[PDB]
Amino acid sequence: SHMWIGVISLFPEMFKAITEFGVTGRAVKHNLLKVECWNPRDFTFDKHKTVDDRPYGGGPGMLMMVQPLRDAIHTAKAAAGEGAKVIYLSPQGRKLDQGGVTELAQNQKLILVCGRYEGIDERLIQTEIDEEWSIGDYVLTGGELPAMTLIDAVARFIPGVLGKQAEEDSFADGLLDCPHYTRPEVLEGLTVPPVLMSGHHEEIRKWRLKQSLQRTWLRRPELLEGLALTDEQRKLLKEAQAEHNSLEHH
Amino acid sequence: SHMWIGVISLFPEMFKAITEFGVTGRAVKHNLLKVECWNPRDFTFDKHKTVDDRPYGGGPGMLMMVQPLRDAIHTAKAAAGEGAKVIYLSPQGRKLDQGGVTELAQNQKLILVCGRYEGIDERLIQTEIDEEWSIGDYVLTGGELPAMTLIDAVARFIPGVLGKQAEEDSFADGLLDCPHYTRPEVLEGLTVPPVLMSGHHEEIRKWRLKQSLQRTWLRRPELLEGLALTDEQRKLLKEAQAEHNSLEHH
Ligand SMILES: Nc1ncnc2c1ncn2[C@@H]1O[C@H](CSCC[C@H](N)C(=O)O)[C@@H](O)[C@H]1O
Ligand SMILES: Nc1ncnc2c1ncn2[C@@H]1O[C@H](CSCC[C@H](N)C(=O)O)[C@@H](O)[C@H]1O
Repeated sequence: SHMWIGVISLFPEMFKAITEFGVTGRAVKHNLLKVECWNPRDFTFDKHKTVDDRPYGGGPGMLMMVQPLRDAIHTAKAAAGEGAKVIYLSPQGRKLDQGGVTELAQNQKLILVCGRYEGIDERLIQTEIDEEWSIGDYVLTGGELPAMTLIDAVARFIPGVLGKQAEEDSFADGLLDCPHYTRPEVLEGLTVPPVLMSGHHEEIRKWRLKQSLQRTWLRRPELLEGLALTDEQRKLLKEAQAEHNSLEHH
Repeated sequence: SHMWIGVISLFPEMFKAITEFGVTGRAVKHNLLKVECWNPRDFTFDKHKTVDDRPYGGGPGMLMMVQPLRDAIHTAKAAAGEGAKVIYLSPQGRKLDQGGVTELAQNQKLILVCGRYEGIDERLIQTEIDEEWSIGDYVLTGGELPAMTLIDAVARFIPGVLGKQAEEDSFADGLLDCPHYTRPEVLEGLTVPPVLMSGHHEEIRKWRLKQSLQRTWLRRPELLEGLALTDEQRKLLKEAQAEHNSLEHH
């Protein structure tokens, strides 16, 4: 085992999406990744298990009820033992990116608090949360999907998780990935770049790095401006741009 | 019914995460949102239902097998009838944001192609995809979570989906949301801003807009620079900054 993740959520079963399918399901099944959930609903005392409450100053929407949510978080922290980083999923937190992913991957223990409705009391955040994280500048119905997004992302780093089907993928080296092809040789009248059929290992390597650089330049120029390229990368980028400026475009 | 979403995925059951829980589950259960899936595996012809293949030029990783994936996509398009926008979930696509969400919400029909492994043949993308979308600058194990992220986001716009527990949330007006409080009056020694207890509707309104502006200014200044504030917003932003510059900080 390498990573334990505690989760606070009103919809615990949603997490089977990552715990029972694909490489993440595999990682969980083989104890490389542990995911335990605590539902605030189970900590309610009223006959109707109320997990929401009215915000002071009213307004539209409801907030998660404090007591049930706080008790679930404390219970989760009790099981986590010491060293767990408590994270609140929020569109107002640090926007996630590969760098943030690798940073989060360093933790051995995590606790992810998933909100619902309008969110949670701001005092809870100040007193129970270590960091706030967002998966992007958009709003979802709850923290569950974002929490799973975070888990899936950091799971790719746990040793033994990925197989023969990672270090070449987008943002890995700060660059987008190159295009890839497979059978058939001709698809809808389109062929595979001859070099990928030539079997020239070194040439194929350069073609891929060149494409990785060109695509980053064309789609995410700001990324290039941020990276410090090696001599070879600066040479392949020059060639990729030169090749592009040599052809007609749409 | 208002939106039909066709999905191509090797793990169809993952989608129960959104189709059977919360407001999205509710929206599906009540036919406001329709989600149909097609698994490429069901289109395989070999004894072992192979859905992956070796990339030309080799390298690490596998690609989704073309024929099974292409047949699933065509079948999905056949059911979609005409007018469906075909989307490929990819970390190299247009980065998602609220604006993009509202744009995507205009479509009545969507088809979301979820990749696995290293991805899919670049020719398939050129011949079957209308647009590529990313949920953020990080890499996940598959397109399923990103696809669900997209669905959940656009579902918030379908009429009848959200209830009394949306227009006040972050990015709605381009600004982050304000803090919110609920019972108890005192939490861990922390009290609720008196104004939220005063019951002064107009004052509470300004407090919320001011906080929304201050938080955006402090956390996402670039967003402010992009927005065109109204007179009242420019006045409340001035006050929020002035109030902040009047206190000690950590
Ligand atoms: N972009 C995203 N990243 C992480 N969590 C998100 C998210 N979008 C929504 N959430 C989660 O889903 C919940 C319901 S959305 C309510 C959001 C809140 N009023 C705001 O504007 O800050 C939030 O409490 C949060 O836990
Ligand atoms: N940020 C994200 N947004 C949308 N889809 C993503 C994603 N991260 C991963 N994927 C999805 O999961 C799949 C496995 S990840 C393989 C990614 C590919 N080599 C690249 O670098 O472009 C991708 O095919 C895609 O469908």
